[PDB]
Amino acid sequence: MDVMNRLILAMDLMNRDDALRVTGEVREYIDTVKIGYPLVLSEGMDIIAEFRKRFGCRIIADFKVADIPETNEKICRATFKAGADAIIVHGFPGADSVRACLNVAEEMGREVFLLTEMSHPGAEMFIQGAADEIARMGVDLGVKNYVGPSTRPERLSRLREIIGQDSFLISPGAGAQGGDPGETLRFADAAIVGRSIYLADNPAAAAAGIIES
Amino acid sequence: VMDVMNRLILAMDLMNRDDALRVTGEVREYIDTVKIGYPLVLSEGMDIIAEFRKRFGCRIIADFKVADIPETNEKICRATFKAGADAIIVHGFPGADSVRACLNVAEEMGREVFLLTEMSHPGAEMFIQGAADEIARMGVDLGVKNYVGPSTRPERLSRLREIIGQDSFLISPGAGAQGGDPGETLRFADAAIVGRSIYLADNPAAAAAGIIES
Ligand SMILES: O=c1cc(O)n([C@@H]2O[C@H](COP(=O)(O)O)[C@@H](O)[C@H]2O)c(=O)[nH]1
Ligand SMILES: O=c1cc(O)n([C@@H]2O[C@H](COP(=O)(O)O)[C@@H](O)[C@H]2O)c(=O)[nH]1
Repeated sequence: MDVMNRLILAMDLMNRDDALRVTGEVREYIDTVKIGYPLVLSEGMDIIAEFRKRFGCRIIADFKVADIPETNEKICRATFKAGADAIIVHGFPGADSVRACLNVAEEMGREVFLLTEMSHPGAEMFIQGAADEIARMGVDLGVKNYVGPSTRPERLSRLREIIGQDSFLISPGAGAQGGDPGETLRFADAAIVGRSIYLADNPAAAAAGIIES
Repeated sequence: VMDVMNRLILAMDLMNRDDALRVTGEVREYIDTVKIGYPLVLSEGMDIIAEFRKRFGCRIIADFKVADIPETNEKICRATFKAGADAIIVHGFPGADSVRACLNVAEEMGREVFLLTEMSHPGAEMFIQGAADEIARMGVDLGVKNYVGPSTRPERLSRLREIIGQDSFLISPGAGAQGGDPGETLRFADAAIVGRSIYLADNPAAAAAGIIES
């Protein structure tokens, strides 16, 4: 995959007008946008095709898919039908749940990103202890795209070693959650940034500043 | 605690409105509580929740397996309750702060959180099962009153019940298609969730009727 400026916008605004306007403003700086459930559940899945058509951007659907295989398949199918280029899936529910997603991505010519460890404090309770094994499970299944935490650079480093130099790694937690984009890009191929941009008085200037740093 | 007709909850995972509405209507004499997940909601829109409530007067549990950071979890729950969901299902594996974020919105809006503690599919054994008892205890310690556990593992279901106590409400999927037995499940769970065994049946009402008979 090819990503402008190693910066991915997390568009978690919950009304269409704001989300489109803000994404528009930073569109000279980004060609890849992560859209999650806050926006999709508020405005409908049709919002994905709207972003793609208005901006010509790649869309990663951050749905943290975490169900049984059968339901995971349905979720991925509906999501790819709506135009998503990729979908983010949790690894914690195990290999069968991940493979169900890989199957649909294969069928429809799209991509799965495997989420291995999360960035928030609660992640240390159960996810962190499982993270290396989750990443290894992904590698062994031919997963090529991964998500790991900006907030824990040493953890981000280990993930990189596990997945190797040929895998693609994106990383949220930069900005609002305390992660540094520069430090994050020592290990990750792109940094995901949400509030620091979309809550900014001038999102273009916020994006501009991140890129300069 | 809430009240559920026939200890049977319909998992409505059909992905078009027409079919989902028709099938639900036909088993409606047997059920006042319907679980709606992302297969239907992403295909037909969140407005489908209020549609079920108005057409059938049923309770709706939004099975969204919420599994994000606290800030995002809060937004997901807000959007979901705004759309009329009576309850939302949340994963416990992302930890306590992510669960509490959901509990906060549920408190605010006067709705309910169900905590998913162990899952029913084979892959659940890789990571979730090892953590399931602690996830359940985490829920209890936070005042969670509503839980989801697996029909496919009665002995695991039995352990969950011990942890959460006799006053907690426990619902359980994996009955039917995944191999769980509704009868055995209700030794420990207050209600059994059933999807395909009903909605994929030639005669949905007959299928539901048969399950209730057993
Ligand atoms: O480990 C995780 C995985 C996520 O996808 N996310 C997500 O990435 C985004 C981060 O946004 P923000 O920059 O405002 O902190 C959100 O949309 C969020 O749900 C997270 O913050 N940490
Ligand atoms: O541990 C889990 C948790 C779930 O909510 N579910 C869900 O409950 C349902 C089961 O449907 P079915 O009876 O067709 O197997 C689905 O909607 C599914 O996503 C599961 O089967 N096992």
